[PDB]
Amino acid sequence: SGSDFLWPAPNEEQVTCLKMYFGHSSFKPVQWKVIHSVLEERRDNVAVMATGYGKSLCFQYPPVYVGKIGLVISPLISLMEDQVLQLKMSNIPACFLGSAQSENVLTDIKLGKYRIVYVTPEYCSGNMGLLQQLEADIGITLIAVDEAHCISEWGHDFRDSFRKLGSLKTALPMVPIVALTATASSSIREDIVRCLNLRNPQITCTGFDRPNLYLEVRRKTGNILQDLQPFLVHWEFEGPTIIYCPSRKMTQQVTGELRKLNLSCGTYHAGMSFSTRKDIHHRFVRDEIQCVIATIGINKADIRQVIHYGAPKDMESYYQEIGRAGRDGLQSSCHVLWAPADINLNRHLLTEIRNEKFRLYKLKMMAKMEKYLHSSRCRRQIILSHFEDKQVQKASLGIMGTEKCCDNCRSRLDHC
Ligand SMILES: Cc1ccc(CC(=O)N2CC[C@H](NC(=O)CCn3c(=O)[nH]c4ccccc43)[C@H](C(=O)N[C@H](CC3CCCCC3)C(=O)N(C)C)C2)c(F)c1
Ligand SMILES: [Zn+2]
Repeated sequence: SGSDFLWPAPNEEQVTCLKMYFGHSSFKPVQWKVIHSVLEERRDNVAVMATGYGKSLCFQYPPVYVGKIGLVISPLISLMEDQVLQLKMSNIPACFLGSAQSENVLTDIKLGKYRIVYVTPEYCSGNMGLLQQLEADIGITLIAVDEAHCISEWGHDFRDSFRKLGSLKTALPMVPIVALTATASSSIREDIVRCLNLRNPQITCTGFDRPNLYLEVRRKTGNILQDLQPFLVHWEFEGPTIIYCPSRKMTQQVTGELRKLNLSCGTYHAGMSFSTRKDIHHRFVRDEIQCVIATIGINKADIRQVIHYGAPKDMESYYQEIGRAGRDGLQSSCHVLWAPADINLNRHLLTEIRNEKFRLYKLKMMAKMEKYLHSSRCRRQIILSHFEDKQVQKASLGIMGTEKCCDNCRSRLDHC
């Protein structure tokens, strides 16, 4: 599935380059997001990959595709040497530039015969003029900064050699920087953005299996209150709850039905003003309202229940929307209530799209969402297979296959 579930769609030359130089058949969603932002928007990136794997493609692919140069700053010397070896095994010219390197290799770099150049932060801070000449003559596709959290003095593994990296954006303001890390700390990420002088960067955070989230899919009965009664205990939810609806009309229907039971809840849609949405968010965090019925950023630490009333839009929005739950690490649940006649499964609503690539993309996303909803397989396995590479999937242990994972694992443990 090279360009199946990705928008903008990777063109056929890009898929060819991927298959031929990296041996992969498709881009993972976050990989394509980073690569496309770098290639088309020249935009800085802060990329958190929780498990640590799956970040090599993000900074190796763009300079190979465009045929220019890519700089990789890292302190992990043995890893950089192994990656140089692996790249040269794939007919990708790459080298680990340092102080003890021949001027033959240096002029080869200046002539643009190396696709990827690995350097230490010390050497990088010691030779900014070389980097500027490389940008002027060849053109630097991106500058990757691995272990970027080391630039934060507030973190555990601060390295002084990262400090001077603050000058990069000063000397090459048009060259995008891709700062990669494995920590999800918001303050660490703010420090990375600040010290690297990044300009409105795209921030991605992926690589989780979220063991504290239980997944389940149920069919609608047609009656809103009958559908939502199992989530209630005068009447109230078991905890702070978000209900995602596909439209504002269904949002209002659900809100009125819940308020028939004197439930403390509030609506959250784009048709309201900024102040009203901020007030609803503040009252949700303060627990004055127990439930938010929304059509989509709701940031709250102790969300115990997410309910999609209706089939979600696609796997990406569903991913982002159930990710809001259980941020405190405590047990939470994510239920989808769906029916084949739901709006987000209506292909007739796509017949008017003019861009044929976009029409195919919408059809593919709709079909994949329906196949997830109808599947008897492990929901978490489906999500991780769609979003993460195999190495990230295998790093997940302790949740998949247990009765706290999803409804299908639970049914396969119970009598069949
Ligand atoms: C089994 C399973 C179920 C669900 C998920 C998804 C998931 O757990 N998250 C939680 C972590 C992260 N969200 C956030 O950073 C927002 C804030 N935030 C939150 O709401 N909870 C958080 C917890 C920790 C840190 C920040 C949090 C995930 C997410 O959408 N990233 C996207 C990247 C993008 C998503 C589409 C495909 C391409 C790439 C992102 O970075 N954007 C800026 C959009 C979703 C999963 F990973 C595994
Ligand atoms: Zn499962």
